[PDB]
Amino acid sequence: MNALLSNPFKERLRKGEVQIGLWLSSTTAYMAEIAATSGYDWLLIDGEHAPNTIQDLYHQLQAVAPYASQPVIRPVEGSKPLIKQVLDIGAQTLLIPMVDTAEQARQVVSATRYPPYGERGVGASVARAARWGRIENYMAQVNDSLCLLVQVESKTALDNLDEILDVEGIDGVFIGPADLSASLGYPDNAGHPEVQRIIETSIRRIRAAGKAAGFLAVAPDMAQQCLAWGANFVAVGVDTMLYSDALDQRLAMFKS
Amino acid sequence: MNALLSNPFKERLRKGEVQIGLWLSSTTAYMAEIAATSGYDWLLIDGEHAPNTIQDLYHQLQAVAPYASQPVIRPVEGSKPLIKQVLDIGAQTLLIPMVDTAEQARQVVSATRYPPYGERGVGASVARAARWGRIENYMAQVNDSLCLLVQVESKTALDNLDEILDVEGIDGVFIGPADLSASLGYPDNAGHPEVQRIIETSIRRIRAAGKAAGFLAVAPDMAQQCLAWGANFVAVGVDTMLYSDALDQRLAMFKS
Amino acid sequence: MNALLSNPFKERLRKGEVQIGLWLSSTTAYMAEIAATSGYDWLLIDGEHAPNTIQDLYHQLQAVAPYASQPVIRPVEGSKPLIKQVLDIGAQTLLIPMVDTAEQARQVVSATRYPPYGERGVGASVARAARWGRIENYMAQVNDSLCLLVQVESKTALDNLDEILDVEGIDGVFIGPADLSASLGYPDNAGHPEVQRIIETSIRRIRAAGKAAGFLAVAPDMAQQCLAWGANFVAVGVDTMLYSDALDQRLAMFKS
Amino acid sequence: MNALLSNPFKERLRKGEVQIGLWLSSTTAYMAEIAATSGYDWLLIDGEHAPNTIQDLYHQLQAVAPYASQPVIRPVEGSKPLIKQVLDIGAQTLLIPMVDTAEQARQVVSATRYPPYGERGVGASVARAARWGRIENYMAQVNDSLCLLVQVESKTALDNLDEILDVEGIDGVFIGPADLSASLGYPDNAGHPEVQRIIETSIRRIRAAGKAAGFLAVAPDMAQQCLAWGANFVAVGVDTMLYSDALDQRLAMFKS
Amino acid sequence: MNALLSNPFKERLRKGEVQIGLWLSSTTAYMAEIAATSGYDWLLIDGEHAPNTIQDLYHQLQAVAPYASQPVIRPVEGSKPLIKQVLDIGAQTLLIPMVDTAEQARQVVSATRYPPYGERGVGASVARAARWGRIENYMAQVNDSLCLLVQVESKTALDNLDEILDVEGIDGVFIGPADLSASLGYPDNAGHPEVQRIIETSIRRIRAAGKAAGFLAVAPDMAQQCLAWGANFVAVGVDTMLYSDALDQRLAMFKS
Amino acid sequence: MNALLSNPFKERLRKGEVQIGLWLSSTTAYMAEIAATSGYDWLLIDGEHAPNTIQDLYHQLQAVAPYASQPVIRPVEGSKPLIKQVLDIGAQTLLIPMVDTAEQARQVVSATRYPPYGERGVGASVARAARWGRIENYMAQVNDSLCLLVQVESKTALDNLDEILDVEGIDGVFIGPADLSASLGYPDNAGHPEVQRIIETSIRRIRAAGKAAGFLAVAPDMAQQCLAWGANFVAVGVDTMLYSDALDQRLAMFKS
Ligand SMILES: [Mg+2]
Ligand SMILES: [Mg+2]
Ligand SMILES: [Mg+2]
Ligand SMILES: [Mg+2]
Ligand SMILES: [Mg+2]
Ligand SMILES: [Mg+2]
Repeated sequence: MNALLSNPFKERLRKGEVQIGLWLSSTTAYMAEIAATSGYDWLLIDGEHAPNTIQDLYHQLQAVAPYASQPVIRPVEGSKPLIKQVLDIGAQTLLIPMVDTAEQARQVVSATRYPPYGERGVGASVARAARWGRIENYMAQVNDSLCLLVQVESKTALDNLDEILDVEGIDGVFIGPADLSASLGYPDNAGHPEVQRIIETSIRRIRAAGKAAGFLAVAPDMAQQCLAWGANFVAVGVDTMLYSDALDQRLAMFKS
Repeated sequence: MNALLSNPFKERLRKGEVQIGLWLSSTTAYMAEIAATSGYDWLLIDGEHAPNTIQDLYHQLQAVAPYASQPVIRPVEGSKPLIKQVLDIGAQTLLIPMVDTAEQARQVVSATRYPPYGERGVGASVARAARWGRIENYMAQVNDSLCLLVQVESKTALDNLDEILDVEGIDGVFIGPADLSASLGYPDNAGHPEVQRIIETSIRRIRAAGKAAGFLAVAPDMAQQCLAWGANFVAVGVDTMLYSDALDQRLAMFKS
Repeated sequence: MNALLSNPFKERLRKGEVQIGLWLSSTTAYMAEIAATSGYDWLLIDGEHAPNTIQDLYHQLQAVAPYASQPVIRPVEGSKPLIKQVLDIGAQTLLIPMVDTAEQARQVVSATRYPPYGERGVGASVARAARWGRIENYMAQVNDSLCLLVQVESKTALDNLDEILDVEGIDGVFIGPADLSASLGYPDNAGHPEVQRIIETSIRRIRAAGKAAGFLAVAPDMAQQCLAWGANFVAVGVDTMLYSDALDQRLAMFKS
Repeated sequence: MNALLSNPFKERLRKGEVQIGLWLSSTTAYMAEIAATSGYDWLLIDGEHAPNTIQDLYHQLQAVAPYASQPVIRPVEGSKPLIKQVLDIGAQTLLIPMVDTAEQARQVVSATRYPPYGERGVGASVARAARWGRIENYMAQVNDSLCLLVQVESKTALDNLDEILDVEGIDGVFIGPADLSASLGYPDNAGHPEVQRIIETSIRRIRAAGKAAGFLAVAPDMAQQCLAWGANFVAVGVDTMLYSDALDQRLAMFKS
Repeated sequence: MNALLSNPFKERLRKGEVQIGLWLSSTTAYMAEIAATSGYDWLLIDGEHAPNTIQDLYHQLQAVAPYASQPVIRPVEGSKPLIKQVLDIGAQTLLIPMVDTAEQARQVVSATRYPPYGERGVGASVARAARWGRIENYMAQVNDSLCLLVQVESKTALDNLDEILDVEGIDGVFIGPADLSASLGYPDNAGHPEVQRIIETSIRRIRAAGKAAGFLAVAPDMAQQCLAWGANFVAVGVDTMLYSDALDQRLAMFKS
Repeated sequence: MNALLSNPFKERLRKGEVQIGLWLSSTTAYMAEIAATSGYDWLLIDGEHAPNTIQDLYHQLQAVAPYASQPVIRPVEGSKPLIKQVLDIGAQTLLIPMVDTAEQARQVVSATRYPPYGERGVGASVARAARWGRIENYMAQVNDSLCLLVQVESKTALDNLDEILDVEGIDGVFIGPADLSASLGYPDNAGHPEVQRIIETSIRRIRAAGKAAGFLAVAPDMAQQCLAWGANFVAVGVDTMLYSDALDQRLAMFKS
């Protein structure tokens, strides 16, 4: 097998390319493989808001591996040890929740990088990340193939957006509209013109800074709008929601 | 908790009532609970064509238990020991594949009944089926609450349909259109007029014999047609197919 | 299904009713279901002193769901991300260990509330807590249906007991005799007059603040005593201890 | 490690010693370890009436391995492949259900022995049975350390008892009184006034033919009786029953 | 994704290429993936002599899927329902143990084929075999991409070897030295001149019929010999044996 | 069962005996048992750089329990709650990563001791640590049987080595050469020509302060050297590395 790491999601992001994603929220490797057969550009394995253990995450990576869709892992939080776990299992693209400050953003980057630059503990070289040694010179190759995406989803984070965007090692900034809406004084209502204005300017600011801009839009109209605004890693649904809706729609054909 | 067993699916079947179902093919308790929130009348936990162990089946029963949707279990085959396993875990409604003869149908019934009448081994009385003893006089109550559905899905089985329909202990006969189509000399094409004619007469014969008639129709048009013909336990989709289709439909909105 | 949240444990607690409970310590969904058939008022699913993963917790919730006994979840610690995980899986009643200050208690409340009331990140809409959107207006209903119980189980905690009892959003204070005893310099001797004294006074003070008073007593004598002292959410047993004792007692009939 | 096979259960059986046992019915490795700390002489890991997979059986063997209590495995049925599976995982004592004829008993014996004497499939050096080759000359050692117990628990099996007792390789004959009573036309109450005699005579006949005699008696009164009669491998409880009873008993102190 | 079935193992086999393989005996997806990074031509996932459930088999397939090594699945026995399960999860190459007669061999082929060609029940359309409908015209493509290997590993099997080699649908015949040796009256002594002789003649006869000839040799000397004799699907190791030996060899450097 | 705690690893450490170890990196109970049959002195169950959940850790302890090899658990980090979890499951020897200061070392020691001396949460009588109460006076016995090893593997930790060595309750100090080399500015090649001296001096300093000295050396040449220097708990391989190498070596015989 190949001795070079590659991260196709990162490669595409660097080329400015638009990547269409789906949230995977069931924790199950069975459904992750099924979802991978759809051909989304990326799949967000949600270790934050679905009850995934580190083993569930591992199994979902193994499930999607031979398919074209690229996995992105969101851990429970961007702490040193939880980041350590997901990087060692060979998650090359991370989405980190609740990044509110440039200092938090620098600490997240430090957690992903080995000494000199960061604080990542050594051990991937004999784990899935270096494919048990088949990846030669893993410590030398790794930074170029790691892709780091941070969520800006509070009023504090928007206030700090420029500082965060200037942090070395951050590849993209993701806006989660429902948390942001809540924090801005409009809980349960991202549809308010103030919120929409903030979302649009924030996306444009992220792209203007040369970084990738991300979004989750479960309403296709909102997804089209964020794409128009320049978001270029956009998740367009949550698998469990698509599932439940499909189930309801089929059943409705037979019930009065 | 209650000392009486009840099988609402059987109660409704006895009353002639139409019951709308969905196949569950992921093996996962996580998705089974999600599907149960839809409100289908029944959910077919497929131990035949999805890789369910006896524990997967157990977990899916525990998942759906507090919801209104009634579970129906299909084992890998209707052998004595596999039937034994699923009855002891408290699956009160079974769908048995590949029942081709009245003798096979009698043997299936014998597998579900304790001595005098049948060959079921004792032990449920301390298992999930009798809720570890909370169900009093389980051996006396049980037959009235067990619901047995058999699949007629070959040319041999159709030839034997009258004999099968006269077998004591059989509550319903299910027609699987794709196996039947194959066996009738039309593989991959249930849409042939010969096959449709056989399906319609078979449904009408089953109802004319006072038994419930079942069908799986993944095309809603076919489901409506089988309902019109008198099928009264009709599965109208496979959850994994509904899932994949929903995923494809969402993605298509963003890809040219 | 039902679109409304309810919390029977919390309604009873608010009425000042005595609720008799049991610790579940095996991690197993299989034993959780068996225990639920006893009809204890509540079952404490122990994620602190038994090796439960978030998945084990989930499966135990699924197991007890159809039965009348109400689940309570104790996480390994009361941190923001661990509280997030248990809320999202739909645990409506939490027992939080080692709450030592009014500040820690406020932080715990904040971890359970969405903006503006706290720090809880959204995502329960696409998870078990909101039954995948079947619970309508979850964000609006949720605070009413969440029951928070905090453990006062150190010397520091006792010093701050009045300050803790004044924290809005705390429904009950639970005295942990094993940790408290040790904290006081009487490890493994909770029966000491000095400890029994402090337990009694602590219980009366909790109730005097209009909050529920909780306790675990593995000795029935002690359980009746703490009930006489005013404790109204009282766990009276640990299931693994009851198992071991029952097995020993049966064996001893044939070894003597 | 130790290169010798030993079977303390079989050695004590051969000495005619009385061995006191407990059914393990939860399928869980967690409860199997807890139960092993009681020091029963044997623990019956029930793969017939509890929903154990071969993996669950493996994990319960691993759990109990360091304790004094000797494991006995009952598979779902005594087929060649299912006996092959449980022998390969290092189950050295088997309890086989539904052995109704001498021809069946011979076929079970052959399934436990390698060719050319029997039909056990050869591959134990790549499994736990030979501790991955740490047991030297496993194929030489294995017959002497394997203990075969069959269940005679039907009318037909009773009619065939003498003949079954003449089959070489059977170490013990187990009578299940609830199965036999059902088979004799007494569904539940277990051993009725009518079949006590039929049971006693059998126990005495079994011991008379130089074989061990087995029984499960969940009533201590009945267990004393069967021992008085000559039964020397007697299971005296079912762990899930002992659990439920103990939970009920502790709770009744507070609903009193 | 790709809508076409292919079987690289089968294409190579048809070309008469030598394919070097490894037994996987741990049941673990974790070790299966590690093994796949070695680049053996094939990996034998052993459901006969290791305690694999259908789920363990599934997870091992998912693990090795992205790597070049091609999986082969051996079920616990070659029965119709066990073959059904492994085909449906998408195992394209099967190794069937203990095929003793031309009749058994025909039955195995029939178990792998849909009507009119055999008895296989439909349902792979909604399973991993057809990648949930992403493989278009599965029913039409499938026979071409299925590779059947049968074990000739008893005296009965040898007597019927020519009849077995004449069965249409068999791609390869595998000689099992452990079972064959025992069947011949030389258990645990496959090295006996009489056995080595019969292995050699058997290999030449297999190849003479235009079928592939298979073998497992845990001794490299024997492996080279069987290759020299004409065997072209040759497993050369059992992964758990290689693990144990490697661990012993490292330890021995510090114990001597 | 035996009511006394013992820690053979700690007893031998105290005697200054040399103990030879192996890293267990696969997370699987199946491989842990196989590895235990080699008779290494100790086996490091790696919960920091392999994706172990607390349940995986539990199952590997259960697997190795009856063998002579002594288990050592490394948790993801040495936080209070994670040390609480692993102590409660009966891990009596801990290896704690990233111990950089004396204050950290004191905080780790306190996390291992009950109040009022430390801050370990009290609940071991409802867990495996006290074998569910079969270990009498566990709280009395526990300090003497717990063995605490800390990792000093960074520039800061090195600067602080004397002070760390002065902390009471630390039984051994482990040096990880790849982490330290990275921290000192040598990413990979592990221990470079430049840091051998820094390593040797540390090993001698550790033993000089009356503590045990630890090392992982995957190169046998380096392992002999560190032993020559005074290291007395030395891991000499990583099981997944030994596996991969052995697989490669066997395969190379046929790609030759
Ligand atoms: Mg968010
Ligand atoms: Mg069918
Ligand atoms: Mg406590
Ligand atoms: Mg029986
Ligand atoms: Mg063989
Ligand atoms: Mg390190």
